[PDB]
Amino acid sequence: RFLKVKNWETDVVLTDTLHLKSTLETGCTEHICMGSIMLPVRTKDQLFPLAKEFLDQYYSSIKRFGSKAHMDRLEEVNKEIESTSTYQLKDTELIYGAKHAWRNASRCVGRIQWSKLQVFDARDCTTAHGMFNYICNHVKYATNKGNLRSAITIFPQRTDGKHDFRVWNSQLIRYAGYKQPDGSTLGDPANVQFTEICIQQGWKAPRGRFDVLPLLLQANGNDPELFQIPPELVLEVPIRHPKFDWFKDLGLKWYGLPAVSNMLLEIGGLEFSACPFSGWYMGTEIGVRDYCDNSRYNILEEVAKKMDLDMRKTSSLWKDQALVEINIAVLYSFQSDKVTIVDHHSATESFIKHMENEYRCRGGCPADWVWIVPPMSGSITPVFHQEMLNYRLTPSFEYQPDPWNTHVWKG
Amino acid sequence: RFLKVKNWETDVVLTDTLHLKSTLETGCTEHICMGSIMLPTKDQLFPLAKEFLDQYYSSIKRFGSKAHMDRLEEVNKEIESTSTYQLKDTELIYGAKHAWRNASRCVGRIQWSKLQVFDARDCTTAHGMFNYICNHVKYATNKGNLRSAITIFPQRTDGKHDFRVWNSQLIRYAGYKQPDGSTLGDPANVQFTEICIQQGWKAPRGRFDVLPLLLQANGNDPELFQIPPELVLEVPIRHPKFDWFKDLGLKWYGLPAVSNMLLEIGGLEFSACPFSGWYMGTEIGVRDYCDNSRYNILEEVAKKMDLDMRKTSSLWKDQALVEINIAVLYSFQSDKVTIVDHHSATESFIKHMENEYRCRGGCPADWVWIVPPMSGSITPVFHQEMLNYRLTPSFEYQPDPWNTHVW
Ligand code: HEM
Ligand code: HEM
Ligand SMILES: CN(C)Cc1cccc(NCc2ccc3ccc(N)nc3c2)c1
Ligand SMILES: CN(C)Cc1cccc(NCc2ccc3ccc(N)nc3c2)c1
Ligand SMILES: C[C@H](O)[C@H](O)[C@H]1CNc2nc(N)[nH]c(=O)c2N1
Ligand SMILES: C[C@H](O)[C@H](O)[C@H]1CNc2nc(N)[nH]c(=O)c2N1
Ligand SMILES: [Zn+2]
Repeated sequence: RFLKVKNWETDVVLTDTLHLKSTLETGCTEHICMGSIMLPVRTKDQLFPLAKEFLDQYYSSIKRFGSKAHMDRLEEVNKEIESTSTYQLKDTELIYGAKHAWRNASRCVGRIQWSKLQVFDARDCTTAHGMFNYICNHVKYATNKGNLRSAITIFPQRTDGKHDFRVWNSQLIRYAGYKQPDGSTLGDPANVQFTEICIQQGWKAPRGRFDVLPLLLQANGNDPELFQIPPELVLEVPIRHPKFDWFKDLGLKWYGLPAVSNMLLEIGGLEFSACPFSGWYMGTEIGVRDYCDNSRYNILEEVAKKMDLDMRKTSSLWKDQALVEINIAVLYSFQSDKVTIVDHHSATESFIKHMENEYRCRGGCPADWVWIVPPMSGSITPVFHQEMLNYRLTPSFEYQPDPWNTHVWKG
Repeated sequence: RFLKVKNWETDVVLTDTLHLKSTLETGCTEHICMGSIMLPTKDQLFPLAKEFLDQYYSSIKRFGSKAHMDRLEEVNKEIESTSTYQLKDTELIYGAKHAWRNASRCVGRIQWSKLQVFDARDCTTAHGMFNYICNHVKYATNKGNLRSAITIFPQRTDGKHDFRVWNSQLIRYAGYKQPDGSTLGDPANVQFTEICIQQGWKAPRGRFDVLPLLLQANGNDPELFQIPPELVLEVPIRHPKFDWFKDLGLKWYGLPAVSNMLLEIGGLEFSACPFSGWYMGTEIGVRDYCDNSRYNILEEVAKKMDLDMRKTSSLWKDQALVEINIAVLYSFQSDKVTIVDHHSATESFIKHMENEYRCRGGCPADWVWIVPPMSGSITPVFHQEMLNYRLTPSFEYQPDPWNTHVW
């Protein structure tokens, strides 16, 4: 079978055969589309076909499908599964798996870079302190004095589901949020629940607007432990605007390294519940979402005031106007400090090229339009006009519930 | 089977049961989502009629009534006999309003019940169609105080006697390909601006030439008619800050009047049912003015603002895009022509959603279309989960007549 996508701006038509390799479910049906829904202990039974599917893909990619090496590896895995109930990935397979999970992330606009991921194998790790050490090295390596490098650190896979490694932070580096008795919020409103947990766990909060949160690290199903990332490892950028001199006086800054740490990496049926990864920011992530979401720092107002815009009628588009200047400031500050960042025009343009390349070399590129289109200026980017097919391929990054909701406390 | 949708800005969760009524297909499957794809006999007829009359008679609290049963009987009789049937005026109006109510891509549906329905089912000729269309335009325009309306021409019979409005909208600007290589006027209508000429139109080969109407009655050859200029409300576009803005020479029409869709009620097909409401500002300023395959003036505007157009990261396109949209809204508001900004419309839509979930058990919605083409995430709809499904009565897309016309 074939499915075709059309770019309504260029009339370029592409043919998807890759979606046929998709097994997992979308959430949609013939009668309903769940395309804008944010989110729509495994037995030996269902594990070998998953391992086999993976090993087939792996051996095809290295042009050794049906080889004796391919076949021996299948046999090896089979025996280990029926003997030990799970199996270990070779280093090669781990690296391949991690890159492909990223290549397969249909909501990621940054995928042109997928083949350049530095994989850090942390499967020999056994304690939270050990986790802290690995994560520190990840941060130093990824940061690279502002010349950011994509990386992922992979902690031991799940076994019985009772010995999970988890990073409790949603991102390695994030600012604290504090609910005040008067109802207002100090710092990042997105991080209030997590900040509270940390504080309870014994964290001494400075209680400022930009306190970098401690790491809360869980090894082998044990109670999580608190660690402070050395501040010299946390690259930060003071936000200023190139024409507006008052902008620096808003007192804003942001961290340089986006490092998502709460996702689950699935490879050949194995589950890596702790797999923090990092790339670099698209400016809108900070400038639109982090600063201007009503449920975040929400500084549109104060910015708009200082711009002396007509804030009386929404049809003045003061909100839109302040949004742009804020995003200008984010990009300006980062470039000025030589910290890797990409604007949404550059990123989307790159993604279209990646996407076309993927259709040709791979037979498709799964892509989630709802997430791929930038949160501002949508139609003036080329992805807006691009039809996309969304489907699930493995290896993959999956959501998992927050650990504080599932964890059995030891004390 | 009972679905919930969460708003992530407010944590408001709504429960959808309305989707269980859904009858048509979405394009998606369990293995693939097609959410961003733009377009993915006697026997057939009676259940379709029945389903409609059921929901109609329920809507007036007369489900399970003599009238209901009798109407069902009567329609059933008429089908067995005539191989089709005719809607009562009441059912026609209800059907039209509900097609709009069910338009999952329409952000403006809070106004769905206030639609003025014009029954043009007695029409027999293009001249007649022209008359009905002029009346629609004048009524809807209302000297700038726009009123929503739909005009419904005779239903399909056997696909041979089709009533069609060949324009995509009643009022659109011409587009001609130059030898220069570029395009004068509107690039989207170049093919149509051609067909008008090819069927006899005299283009003023200007830029903002209001296109003539191309009207097709009873399956016959389509005819050209010029809408009286005094019926075409236009708005000159100026900026409330940049006085150089006027010299760009931009204007736009006040009346968005979509004329190429198919209206389906109770199994019956209305191939000609032009309808109109009023613009959201971004339709003109973001899409019409700044789309690359359209008027594409971003560059020119940025120049006049002397923005650093050297690197993308200066966000010059973004800055210009805003100013343009500020001007659009400004011009329309100044000239007292109805228009809505994307903030007001999306906020209205969230409230309409809440109303629909309350009084109806849900509201089919296409996030890809509902989220405005600029400043998406600072509008409430961006953070709103939506469920997309097809309900009937509905507006459907249909093939362009020229690819089909048995001349
Ligand atoms: C290197 C530069 C990168 C850029 C510019 C980038 C950009 C983005 C953006 C803007 C999003 C949307 C998230 C949001 O707006 O909330 C996203 C999602 C995502 N990215 Fe990338 N990314 C990069 C690297 C990576 C890497 C290295 C990985 C993994 C190894 C990755 C995996 C993912 C995944 C799994 C999602 C989906 C997350 C979700 O479903 O919530 N990305 N990316
Ligand atoms: C009264 C004020 C109205 C507003 C502000 C409004 C707004 C919109 C917008 C912005 C779109 C997206 C289209 C695009 O971006 O190109 C849309 C789609 C749509 N609207 Fe509304 N609209 C209004 C009235 C109406 C009326 C009166 C009808 C029918 C009686 C209608 C039926 C539809 C349909 C069927 C679509 C989807 C068409 C498609 O799938 O391409 N709208 N509307
Ligand atoms: C919710 N968790 C998946 C963690 C989390 C917290 C806050 C924001 C996001 N965004 C998803 C996401 C995932 C990977 C990314 C990689 C690079 C980048 N610049 N942004 C990225 C964004 C993700
Ligand atoms: C090509 N067909 C889908 C019809 C067509 C032609 C031109 C534009 C559009 N946009 C869809 C559409 C439909 C109804 C609308 C009603 C009011 C409004 N402001 N925009 C509206 C926009 C639709
Ligand atoms: C490819 C994509 O489906 C296409 O550009 C859609 C996206 N969203 C849209 N949204 C609206 N309101 N109008 C449109 O024409 C489109 N076009
Ligand atoms: C309801 C909706 O699915 C939700 O707000 C999504 C929309 N698209 C998004 N797109 C990106 N890149 N990031 C997001 O957080 C979201 N949120
Ligand atoms: Zn879908």
